Amino acid sequence: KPIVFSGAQPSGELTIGNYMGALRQWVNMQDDYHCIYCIVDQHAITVRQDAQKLRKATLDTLALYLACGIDPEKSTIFVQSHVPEHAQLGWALNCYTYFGELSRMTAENINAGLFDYPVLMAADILLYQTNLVPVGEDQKQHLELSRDIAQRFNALYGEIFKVPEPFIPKSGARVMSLLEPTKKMSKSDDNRNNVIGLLEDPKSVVKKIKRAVTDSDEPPVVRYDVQNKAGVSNLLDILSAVTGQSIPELEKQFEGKMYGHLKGEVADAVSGMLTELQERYHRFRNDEAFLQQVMKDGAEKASAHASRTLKAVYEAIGFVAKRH
Amino acid sequence: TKPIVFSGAQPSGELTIGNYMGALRQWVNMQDDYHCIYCIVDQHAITVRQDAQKLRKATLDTLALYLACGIDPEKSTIFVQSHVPEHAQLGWALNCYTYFGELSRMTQFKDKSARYAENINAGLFDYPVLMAADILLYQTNLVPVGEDQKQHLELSRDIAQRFNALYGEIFKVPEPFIPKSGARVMSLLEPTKKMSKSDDNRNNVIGLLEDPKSVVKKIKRAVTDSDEPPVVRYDVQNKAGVSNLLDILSAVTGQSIPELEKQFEGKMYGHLKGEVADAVSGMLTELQERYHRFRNDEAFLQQVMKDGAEKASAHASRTLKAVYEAIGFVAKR
Ligand SMILES: Nc1ncnc2c1ncn2[C@@H]1O[C@H](COP(=O)(O)OC(=O)[C@@H](N)Cc2c[nH]c3ccccc23)[C@@H](O)[C@H]1O
Repeated sequence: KPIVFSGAQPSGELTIGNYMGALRQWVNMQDDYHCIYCIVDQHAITVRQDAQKLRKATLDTLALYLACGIDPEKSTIFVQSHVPEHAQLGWALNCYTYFGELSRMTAENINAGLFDYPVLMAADILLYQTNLVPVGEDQKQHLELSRDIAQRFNALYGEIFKVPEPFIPKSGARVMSLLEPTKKMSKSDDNRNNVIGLLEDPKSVVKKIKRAVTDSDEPPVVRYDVQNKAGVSNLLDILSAVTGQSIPELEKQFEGKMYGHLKGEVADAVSGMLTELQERYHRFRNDEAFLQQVMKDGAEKASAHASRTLKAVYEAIGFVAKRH
Repeated sequence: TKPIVFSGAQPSGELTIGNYMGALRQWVNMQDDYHCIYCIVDQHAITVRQDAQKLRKATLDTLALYLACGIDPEKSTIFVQSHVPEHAQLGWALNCYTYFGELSRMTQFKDKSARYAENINAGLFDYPVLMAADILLYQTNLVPVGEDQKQHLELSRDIAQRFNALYGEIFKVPEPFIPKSGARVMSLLEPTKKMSKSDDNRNNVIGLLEDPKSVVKKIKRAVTDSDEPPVVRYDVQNKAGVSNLLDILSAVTGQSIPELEKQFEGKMYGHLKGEVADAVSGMLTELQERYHRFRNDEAFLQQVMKDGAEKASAHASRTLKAVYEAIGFVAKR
């Protein structure tokens, strides 16, 4: 059974694009793979931020992943800082990473964490003998560095690490920005009218969907055409992703209908989906004991695996073994 | 409670009389006066590529050498860096409060990079941050080092101050403890270059575990100057070799430079080198005698490492817990 590693930032406010895209895909593959979800608080601190908001955001992210359907009895979910082995391997791998490799990632006032985090990312993955890593385009370089580091270390010391591969197949749910339908909906957009977050209430959803750009076709026609009708196509894709109705089925359903009707149904569909998600979220988020047990159990599972890899790394390097 | 002393040395190369005079001598002398913690920094050692068997052996060599010098495991905490995860943990966190420019300007990074062009690695660059973590974990007040580590120590102070300014009284701001003599012992055939523990030319070096007979021969061949008549006088600019020999002699015997200058009046470099050789040969003979008793007693070295890591972990975990609470991490259950 292959091992899958995903880093979850405790700062991102997840959108319907994040959910209906990758997360929903992965919630349904927890028996197919040994999935690991690491809430990366040690990566978060490369950007200076309020301490109390970071603690809150870590717990927010945990509860939301649980709400979306990550099962802590099937998958391993934990907070990065709870497993010392990440920092330990991070340091070790620094010594097998060229300074040039970090500088060549795509000046004097930048903090060393922002410079060095790709090595920590490599450590995060390689600790768990990870086979597969779902990456977006923005972190393809980082995965390649982790593969380069793994092969370099293995060439010196034997087959200590698995060489991880990208998880290639995409979710098959297309969710674009509401005011810029050529651009994908992304959690890190400054214009939050482009996105629908998972904790938005029905009034917020109605508002943002009514502002979503369409086209000046006369008569208005609800037909799928990414080139000529980007906005209307996005609303159709969003609706299809929520309900499971095909694009041709929806095109037939909205025959002789204006964009107001489409928008009305999209908002209703999206909010119907978010209601069950939000119910589970607030239930988990307000249960301190549950979250504490999930984190404790997750860190214990992670540590047991991570320690085995780190011991092999340390033995290969030649460090004197700790005396327990 | 007593103020805290922390210092470390790398289990790589072979420790010299420079390492001893600049650091280890002070370490031994501070043990009653302060609460002392001494570390074999194996995680720093691997910033220069090590053979795995050499690294393991050198770690244990270094531990036995600390004990041979007079570091007493009943008085001081003695441990191996990699045995305490908190070093790497705090090492990562302090990267986020250290600037790229502070690290790129470091003399050691530049010198080591020029030397090891084929392995200019991120560990070598990030070296000072892990060092700051090493110090700051133990609420350290004093850090006994040689002159060459002054720049690194200064950064650790800046990091402590910067972090404290944001979060409260989390770290002590450490102070350097650099000796008046022997802070920067120089190479015997190149006295404008500091004595290296990994020199390609062994004739530059007085190794702590080297045959005393070999060391005496090296002292006799140490370069001096062309002064006519020869005069034993301290002048680093014009008499680097003679000055370095006086510095070594002063550090061994405890005698001042004015005292030695007076003592060598009417004498030349034969007397100087004879006295340097006698003093150093005697020190190393004694040192090496103790060393083998410790080095071949694996049960004792194993127990010192166990007890030391236990003591260190108690201090380090406390500091790391406060750091993690301050920056906003969810506390581990
Ligand atoms: N020619 C010389 N003359 C006088 N002193 C010298 C000479 N060469 C070296 N030293 C001093 O020896 C100590 C150990 O040096 P290392 O290279 O092992 O090791 C080093 O240079 C440290 N980075 C190890 C370290 C890691 N973390 C720490 C925290 C606190 C103090 C020290 C450390 C040092 O005090 C060094 O200044």
